[PDB]
Amino acid sequence: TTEVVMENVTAFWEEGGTPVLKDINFKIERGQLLAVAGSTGAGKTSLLMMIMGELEPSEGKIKHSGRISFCSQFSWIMPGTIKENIIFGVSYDEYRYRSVIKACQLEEDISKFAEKDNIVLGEGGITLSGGQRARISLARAVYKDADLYLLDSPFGYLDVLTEKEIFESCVCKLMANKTRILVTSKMEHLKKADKILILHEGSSYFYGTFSELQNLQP
Ligand SMILES: Cc1cn([C@H]2C[C@H](O)[C@@H](COP(=O)(O)OP(=O)(O)OP(=O)(O)O)O2)c(=O)[nH]c1=O
Ligand SMILES: [Mg+2]
Repeated sequence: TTEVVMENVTAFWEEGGTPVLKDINFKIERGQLLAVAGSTGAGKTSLLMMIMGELEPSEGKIKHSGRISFCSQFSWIMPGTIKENIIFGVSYDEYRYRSVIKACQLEEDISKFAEKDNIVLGEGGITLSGGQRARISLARAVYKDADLYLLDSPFGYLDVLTEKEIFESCVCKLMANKTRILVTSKMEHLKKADKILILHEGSSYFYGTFSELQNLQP
């Protein structure tokens, strides 16, 4: 019933360096949303890396099981069509694909190309905007079938309202039944999350709910 657990986790990127994560604690039940916030260098991406097994803890316990889909904070494209970039070697299903591109507002973009979903990216032709590349990268991660979705600041280059709309249509509605960790700073995302973890220089600045944090004000 619990999907991801960290208990008293401390970790280092360099032996004898300073810890990148210090005494971190959280729990996510199946289907819940954890928001992970904090300033640059706080350890948010490192926390995701530990879940993906690229960073081993020096102290503490970690629990998680199953396939992971990871959306990097650095959007990327490979040579191929926009459809191929989103499916990215996963089996194709029209309904699933269309649901994702609609939730990511990409249907609007794609409808304007004569080649539609067969427009070729990453081969010197179309030069995508930063917001387009971010929404394609998010769609790629969301299309993949996984037990756990790790979305590392996926709303790069998007204006406030577009970010809000895609957070609601993709992360909250399309992915409503999925276990999600979303690295984000935005107030509405923290308010909608089941739990919030705010990191500061590796430490747990706050862990709880948005309501609990409100109760602390005053
Ligand atoms: C991800 C990563 C971080 N680090 C170091 C860099 C930092 O000193 C520290 C924490 O880095 P990050 O985990 O990358 O911090 P962040 O993701 O919260 O920052 P941002 O909002 O800008 O994305 O770990 C490594 O040494 N190797 C790595 O692969
Ligand atoms: Mg990061």
